[PDB]
Amino acid sequence: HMYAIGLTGGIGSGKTTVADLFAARGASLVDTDLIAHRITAPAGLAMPAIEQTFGPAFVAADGSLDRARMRALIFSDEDARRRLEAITHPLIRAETEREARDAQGPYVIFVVPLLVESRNWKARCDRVLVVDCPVDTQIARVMQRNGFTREQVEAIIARQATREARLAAADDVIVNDAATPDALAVQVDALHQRYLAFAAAK
Amino acid sequence: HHHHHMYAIGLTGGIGSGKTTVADLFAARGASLVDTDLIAHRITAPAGLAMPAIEQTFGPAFVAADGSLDRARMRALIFSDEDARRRLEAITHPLIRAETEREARDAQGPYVIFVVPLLVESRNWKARCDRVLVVDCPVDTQIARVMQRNGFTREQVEAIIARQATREARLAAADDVIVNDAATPDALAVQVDALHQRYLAFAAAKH
Ligand SMILES: Nc1ncnc2c1ncn2[C@@H]1O[C@H](COP(=O)(O)OP(=O)(O)O)[C@@H](O)[C@H]1O
Ligand SMILES: Nc1ncnc2c1ncn2[C@@H]1O[C@H](COP(=O)(O)OP(=O)(O)O)[C@@H](O)[C@H]1O
Repeated sequence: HMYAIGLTGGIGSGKTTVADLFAARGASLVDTDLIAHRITAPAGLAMPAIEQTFGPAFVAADGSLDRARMRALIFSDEDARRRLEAITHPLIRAETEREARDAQGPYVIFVVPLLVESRNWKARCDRVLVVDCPVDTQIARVMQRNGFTREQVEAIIARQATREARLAAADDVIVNDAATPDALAVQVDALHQRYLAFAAAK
Repeated sequence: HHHHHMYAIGLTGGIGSGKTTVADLFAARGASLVDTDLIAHRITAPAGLAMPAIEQTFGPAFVAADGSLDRARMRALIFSDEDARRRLEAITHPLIRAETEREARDAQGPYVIFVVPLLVESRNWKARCDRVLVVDCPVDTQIARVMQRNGFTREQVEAIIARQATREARLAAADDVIVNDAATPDALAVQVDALHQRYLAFAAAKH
């Protein structure tokens, strides 16, 4: 068993920021969001199924997913959300095992936005690391980064687990609410070490 | 590595109905076959993509000495414990779904046939296919064939048949049907020739 850490956290909480720090220290990163984008890019592994299931309406002229039109439809119709996720999730799952098999570091970190929401991911990981922060900080950061409105972010936040549920399912926690990310490194240093020890013991 | 608007046929049918037999005929005519059972075997063979998860979730008890799945011990346990069924299938099904897409992407033929035993029993497969082809036959013929070709008793086959969709349900979900109930498979080719042609047209009209 390659030692596996699930890194999760709500939208805008800091998963990417924390993940990078662990990568700089030699952890092997498998970002399920990068995979989700590539499998729906031009020539992506998920596109045949998506065209078939949704129609050429949702395939843009470059072959990729029309992320806009879809962005709307799965918000509008949560029968459609489940229909898309039923295509993408198994593929993401699969690409994850495949990247994990090839990973060269002493342990792996799977960056998984909807980790605790899913039964399968908790079982797949040796530990869960939650990057936590207040909901209003999530909102401000995601408005700033992606240009959305409150309502748009609030809508994603509502489709995700509460802070309390996330914190309850954690083995490890990094509260990322400082004005600045410079102090995160101290926390990541210590977790890295503990992770090396965990892995070595298994 | 590519091909826009790949045409896909789901080939299904109950145990012993003739999926393999019909599939082979289509392959001989240049259809690209993706057998989801071969994939299920491969991902649980030695070095298979599913084995880490299976050892982790179930223990080395169910990993045979060559690294593969102890298909026997498991065969029992998922029948014995339908909490275990769901736990194994949750590992294997997504990986099967994924390998299917990957084999379909690389397929060289004018259309692809997915051989999927439990096709209509699943919402996702119907939507994934342009058409469903059911290979149909009477239950007693399924039973005789599976007794002959795997050695089982009536009871054993009847037990699998009970876990699968009824004929009526399968026929209701079909676009195409081949009734495979003759003493012999020689006459199937005539039906496959015609379907092959109709499939070339369907695929062409999608391009
Ligand atoms: N501690 C922090 N102080 C200020 N900005 C931060 C901090 N942590 C993250 N950010 C920024 O806010 C956003 C948080 O997003 P990110 O790290 O991508 O989180 P996630 O990947 O969970 O959505 C990014 O634009 C990032 O640069
Ligand atoms: N029309 C037929 N006449 C005689 N034997 C048949 C006929 N169709 C299939 N068989 C045999 O009966 C069994 C049916 O199996 P197969 O085509 O593998 O169905 P499936 O793949 O659905 O089990 C096989 O042993 C096959 O050789």
